[PDB]
Amino acid sequence: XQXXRXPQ
Repeated sequence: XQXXRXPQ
């Protein structure tokens, strides 16, 4: 959900 690490 953050930083482009789409799953986080």
